[PDB]
This record gives sequence, C-alpha cells and structure tokens, in this order.
Amino acid sequence: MASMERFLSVYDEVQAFLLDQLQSKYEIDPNRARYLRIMMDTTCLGGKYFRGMTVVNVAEGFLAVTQHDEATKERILHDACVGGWMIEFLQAHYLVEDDIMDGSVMRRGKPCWYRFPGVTTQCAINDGIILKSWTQIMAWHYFADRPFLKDLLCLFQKVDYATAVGQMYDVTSMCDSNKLDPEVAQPMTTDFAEFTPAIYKRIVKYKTTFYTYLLPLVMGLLVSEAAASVEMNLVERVAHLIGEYFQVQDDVMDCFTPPEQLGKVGTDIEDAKCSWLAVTFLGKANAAQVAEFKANYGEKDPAKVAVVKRLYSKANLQADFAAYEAEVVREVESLIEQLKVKSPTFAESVAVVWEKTHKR
Amino acid sequence: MASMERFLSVYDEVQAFLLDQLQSKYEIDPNRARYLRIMMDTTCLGGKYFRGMTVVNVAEGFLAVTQHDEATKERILHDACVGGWMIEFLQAHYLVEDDIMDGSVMRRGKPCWYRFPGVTTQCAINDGIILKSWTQIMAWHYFADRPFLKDLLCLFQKVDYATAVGQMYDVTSMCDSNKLDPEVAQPMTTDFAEFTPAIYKRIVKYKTTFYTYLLPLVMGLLVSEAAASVEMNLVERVAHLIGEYFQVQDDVMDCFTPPEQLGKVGTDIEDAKCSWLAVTFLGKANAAQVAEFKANYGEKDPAKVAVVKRLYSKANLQADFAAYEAEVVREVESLIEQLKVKSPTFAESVAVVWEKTHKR
Ligand SMILES: O=C(NNc1ccccc1F)c1ccno1
Ligand SMILES: O=C(NNc1ccccc1F)c1ccno1
Ligand SMILES: O=C(NNc1ccccc1F)c1ccno1
Ligand SMILES: O=C(NNc1ccccc1F)c1ccno1
Ligand SMILES: [Zn+2]
Ligand SMILES: [Zn+2]
Ligand SMILES: [Zn+2]
Ligand SMILES: [Zn+2]
Repeated sequence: MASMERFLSVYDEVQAFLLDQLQSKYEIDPNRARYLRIMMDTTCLGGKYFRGMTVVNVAEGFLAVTQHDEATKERILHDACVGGWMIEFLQAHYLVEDDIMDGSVMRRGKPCWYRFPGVTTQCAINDGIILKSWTQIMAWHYFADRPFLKDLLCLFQKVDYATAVGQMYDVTSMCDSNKLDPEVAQPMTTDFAEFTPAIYKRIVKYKTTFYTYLLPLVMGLLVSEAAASVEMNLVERVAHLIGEYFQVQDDVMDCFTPPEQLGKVGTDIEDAKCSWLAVTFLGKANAAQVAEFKANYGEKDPAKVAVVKRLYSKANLQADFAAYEAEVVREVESLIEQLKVKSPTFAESVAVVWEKTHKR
Repeated sequence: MASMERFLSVYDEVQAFLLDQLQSKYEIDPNRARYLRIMMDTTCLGGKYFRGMTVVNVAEGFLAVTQHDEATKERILHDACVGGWMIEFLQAHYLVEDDIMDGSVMRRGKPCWYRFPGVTTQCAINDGIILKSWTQIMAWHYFADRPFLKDLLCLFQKVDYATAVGQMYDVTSMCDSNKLDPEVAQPMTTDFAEFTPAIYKRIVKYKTTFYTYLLPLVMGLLVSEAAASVEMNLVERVAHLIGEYFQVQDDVMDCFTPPEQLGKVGTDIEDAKCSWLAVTFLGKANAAQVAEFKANYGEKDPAKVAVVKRLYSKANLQADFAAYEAEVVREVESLIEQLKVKSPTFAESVAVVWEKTHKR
C-alpha cells in the first residue's frame, strides 16, 4: 500500500463514517446526505494533498526507525491519515469561505462551490462551517482515547485561530491601518506605506504558514508520540520560513502563470493585494515608477492591470526573487542542520517538505 | 455581586484577555484590535444573555447546596461565566453568518454586522469565524487544568455541529428533498408535503435547541462537577421540548409582533420558511385554503404576504397554540418531576428556565 493510496483510502472511510453518523445520530435523510457527500468531495478533493500527506510522511519517517508491533504501525499510519484529513478539511473550510468573501469565480479549474446552481451563498457559508466542524468530529471519534488528543486539539485550535487572524490581516492589507473603522467605508491606501516586507511577512505568517507547514509537521510529531525528538522553536522557525517562500511563489504565479495552468484568473492587482511583487517593486522603484504604480493599482480596468504587469516586467523582479530564494535556501539548510542534532529522521522529513516546495 | 453583574464583568475580563493575547502573541496592531473590540461588542452584546446566564444559574443552584471554600465558590462562578460567554460567542457566530446567508437587514434594532459601512461581507464572514474561534481560545485558557475540559470541549463540539446541521435543515426546508442537488437550482416546494410537525421538529431540534437549552444546562452541570446529579437522557428530553416551544413562540412573533418590538421586519412568509404557523395552518386547512396558501406563500409581494397573514388570522391558530402550549406544560412538568428524583436543585433550575421561556 503506497502512502498516497493509504491516505485516499482513509478519506473514503472518514466520509462513510461521517455520513453514517449523520443518518444514525442527526436524523439526516438520504438526499441531504448525498448533498453533503458531494459537497465534501467537491471542496476537499482535487488538490495535491501536500498538507495531509506531510503528516503521513513525517509519521512514516519515524516508523522506519522506531520499534512497534505491526498493528501499532497500522494504527499510527491510520492516525496520520485521519490527522492529514483534518488539515485538508480545515483548508477546504477556508477556501469555501474565502472564495465567497472575495467573490471568486474559479478554483482548480472548476467553479467555486458557492457558484454551483443548487448551492448558493446562503448554503455555501454553512457548508463551510460544516467542513470545519467535521475536523472535530473526526478527531473525537478516531482519537478518543489517544494520549495525544489534548495536545492535537489545542494545536489545531491555535492554528485555526491564527489562520482567521491572518485572513483579517490579508483582507485589510490594502487599507490604511489608522483609518480602519467599522463605521466608515474603507478607502484603499493612497500611499502604500504599509506595503513593506515586515507587514507582508505578518500577513503570510498567519494566513498560510501555520496551517500549511506548522500544523502538518507538528501533527506528524504528535501522532508519532515524538514531540520530544525536536526543539519546537526550530520547527516553528522552519515552518514560517518555508511557508513564506511558498506564498511568494503563489504571488508570483497569481500575476505571471497562465489562467489554464493556475486553475483561475489571478486578480491580485485588481484586488490591491499586498503581494511580494508589489512590495518588492515598491522597494526598488524610482519616484516616477511609484507614481505610475499608484495611478494603476487596485483597479479592475484591464489597461491599468496591464500597466502594473509591465512595471513589474521592467523592474527585473526575477533578480530579486533569485536573491530572496537564495537567502531562504541558506536559512532552510541551516535550520535543517540544527534539527539533525535531536532528530535526523525529522530533519530529513523537513528536507523533503522543502524540496517539494522549492522545485514545484 | 448580583449574578448578571458578575456575568457582565467576565465579558470585560475575557475581552481584555483576548485583545491582549492578540497583541502579545499574534502581532496585532492597535487599530485592528479596536476593530475586533467593536466587532465583539456589537455582535455579542445587546441581548438578554439567557443562554449564558443559564450556565451561571445552574452553577449557583449547586453552590447553594454543596460545600466549598470561598475561593472555590468564586472559581466555579467564574468558570460558569466563562462557559456562559462561550455560548454567547457561539451564538454571535451563528447570528453573524446567518444574517449574511439570509440577506438580513436588522438585528436587535441595529443593522446586521455585515452591513456596517467599514465591515462588508468580505470581512464579516471572517469576523464570524473569529467569534467561534474565540470560544476555544477562552476554553483552553480559562479551563486548561480543569477536570471537566475534555467533556466540555466534546459537548461544545457536538452542539456546534448539531447547530450547523440544523442550519442546513432550515435553509433547505422550502425545497423538495428528492430535488436537492448541487448541480441544479432549487425550486421552492409546490406541494408543501414537507411542511409537517415531524419535519418542523427536526429543523428546530438541531438549529436551536442544542445550543439554546441543552448546552447551557449541561455546561452548568460540567462546571459544577455535577453531571452525576442527573439522568442525562432526561436533560436532553427536557431541553428539546422547551427549546421547540421557544421556537414556536419566535415563529409566531416573526409574523405577528410589530417590527419595532421584534428589532427587525420578519420575513418568514417571503422566505417560505417551514414555520409553526405554516405547518399548523396546513394541518387544519380545507382544500380552497391550502390552494390559496400555495398561491401566496414564499413571495416578496406585500399583497401576497398579507393574503397569507389573513389566512393565518382566519384559521384561528391562537387555539392551536394554546393546545400546543398546554401539552408542553404537561410534558415539561412531568420531566421536572422525574429530574427531582436525582436532583431537586437541578430540577428547580430547569423550572426557572421554563418559567423564563413560558412567560416572556
Ligand atoms: O480514488 C479515490 N477513492 N477510491 C479509493 C481510494 C482509496 C482506497 C480505495 C478506493 F477505492 C479517492 C480520491 C480522493 N478520495 O478518494
Ligand atoms: O525579496 C526582496 N524584497 N521584498 C521582500 C522581502 C521579504 C519579504 C517580502 C518582500 F516583498 C528582495 C530581494 C533582494 N532585495 O529585495
Ligand atoms: O456594562 C458592561 N460593562 N461594564 C462593566 C461590566 C461588568 C463589571 C464592571 C463593569 F465596569 C457590560 C455590558 C456587557 N458587557 O459589559
Ligand atoms: O400545534 C399544533 N400543530 N402543529 C405542530 C405540532 C407540533 C410541532 C409543530 C407543529 F407545527 C396543534 C395543536 C393542536 N392541533 O395541532
Ligand atoms: Zn482571500
Ligand atoms: Zn494567491
Ligand atoms: Zn437563517
Ligand atoms: Zn424566527
């Protein structure tokens, strides 16, 4: 049984469990069960399962060096898969809700869930709430007596909140902070003074790094009963660094990666997002260039979007990405070395995570 | 210190804790902290705090008959207040999201949160997610070492999921079940065959009774270390009965209670909700009356809404409400008697809950 295959098998299992429980304990009818089945498949499946599979890969590393009965090996792999699916479902939650929040059209080359004709926003908001509720239902059922349940729930909790706070930082990233006020409609920044590397780092640390890198790595440690193999401050530092780099790539692709390849039309420019491109541009531009960015950013007009893309093309941002990238490579390698003192095995799993991020 | 005063004092405390943590652990800036402060006050305050205060009232009943050091008494009351606020915040979550889902205009005589000029739907969806995340942050902080934490989290979890499932049942209550299909836009029922007392009971049991009555009563038991004072099947049965009755009242008020008194313009008729009125009407109407309901239900046109209200006025639904009410009174009194075998104290708290529901 290949690791991916085992992971996929567990989704089927978890899905059956969740739908069967709805029938036996929540009085659900078959048509609503089918609806939620489709909802779960449409929102949870179709990606690469990087986050889930990181939990499984960390657990598999420890299994290769730790002595266990066969049935214990299976139970740990099972737990890693269930934990992996908790992460995927927590992502599915955030994607459904964020697509609604942003008025997104496509995700992964298909319509966003809320756009399905028999869904609508009125249902999709609640479908997203269900998705995250499922994470907990999975955890309490599969992990009821596990010694790691407390620690797993507490971490999951913190990560979820970090992610929501990060969404708050992302959706407000084009406003001026001193003007935020629920009573007053928010103008887009005129000065772009909050488009800095530090502010960008804050948005990305909370919105993605905690759920994409920190939670899968630490969940793999927890299901393996291995959190003492590591210095946790190091695991945090390495997650935050790899995660930021992953977002920088995503920001580049939003602007430069053909829509068919991207699975959507990127709209970061129209949306005035605080992207690595905009930050990096503003960090090297002259006065005329800053002024021209300011005249054209955060507008749906295609001519204005195409002015911004041209400023980006001309400012030679490729050079800055290479330097950014070379620095993350230094730093990631450093942290991997430090991780090796206490756990070669875990260090190597971090190496794989990094390689999968760096080459894609 | 009156119980309400103590409850309110704890909101201030919890609020300060949450905002301070955002500053020391989540890198928040003051303007965003102010935004979330206002958000928390606007979405969490202004109601009667029935649900929160039930936790405090149950705990106070047990305190009057149980021996404890003074500092233990304070700690239990504190815990009950924190637990009460977890419920209020979980409600705040559902109200913010449901107002967005339904396109609601007003709540408690003020605009729904998403309608605030500096909020918008893009922020309010995420603000609602934060609200529920706060419930967990409160629980892990205040209850970290409590022997009841596991049981409290597991219950909270189940209730939250029940509530979401109940929202799914509510928002789909005007569709025909055999036509639910994410691919196909959903027509409103033509036959109203799913407007039955049993189907109505299912919607209400999950959408409101679990979070409004079951969770406050059981949380009061948990913070008191008293879950062995009770037969839990009885607590469930009494919660589900009082809760259904509370919703029947709310359904009546949606239609008949002046908007200034209601805090909003009820739109259950326009929305084709499966309300007690519609069910009860259909359960006694003749063929001509059914046909006239069918021609006029679930339409925004005020003349059609006023036809439905007149059918309701003429069908003498007051008589049916009195009979419904007299039956709940029999049944609630019965359950209260049964609760007295194991706990007079808890029975009496249930009596107060019922009296507060029945007279309002
Ligand atoms: O292919 C899938 N399910 N089929 C399947 C998976 C595992 C084990 C046995 C199977 F029949 C799949 C992809 C995503 N989720 O499930
Ligand atoms: O990447 C560069 N700048 N922009 C940036 C840095 C850190 C985080 C976010 C950022 F946008 C760079 C390479 C060489 N000089 O600047
Ligand atoms: O009046 C409120 N806060 N003032 C307050 C409350 C308790 C203790 C001392 C106080 F100064 C209130 C209502 C809703 N939330 O807080
Ligand atoms: O209340 C009555 N019917 N309607 C109903 C009953 C239980 C739950 C939901 C309902 F709408 C009633 C009183 C006397 N005859 O019918
Ligand atoms: Zn977004
Ligand atoms: Zn992006
Ligand atoms: Zn609603
Ligand atoms: Zn209502």
